[PDB]
Amino acid sequence: KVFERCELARTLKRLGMDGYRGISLANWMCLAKWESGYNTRATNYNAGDRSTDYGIFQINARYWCNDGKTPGAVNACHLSCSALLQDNIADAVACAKRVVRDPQGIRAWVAWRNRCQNRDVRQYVQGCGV
Repeated sequence: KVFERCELARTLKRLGMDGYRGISLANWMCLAKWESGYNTRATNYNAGDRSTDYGIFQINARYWCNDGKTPGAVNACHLSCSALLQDNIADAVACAKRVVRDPQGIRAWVAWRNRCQNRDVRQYVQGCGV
């Protein structure tokens, strides 16, 4: 499922993402935008280390979910990576919350640093009623 911007903004707010571990809703929106373009079925194989990124937040199978094929991987979110490809983003969100509970926080995703950090990210939530 490819979410429309404001539809996603409202969904994330309802799932309690706004301000989670100090991360504003607009940062989560900027992250989803650059990681997958708000697409829940997006998957990306990283040939260099044999890991795959899954879903809307492109969560890495090496640490967060289990797909069985990633070498020396853990499943910190205790989910099958398949769960991160559903239209219903409840599991992807619960797992993203787990990722930011780590010391790096939102910085865990390099795309956030490159395209969201220290930028005016208001645009992602403007007009969405959140």
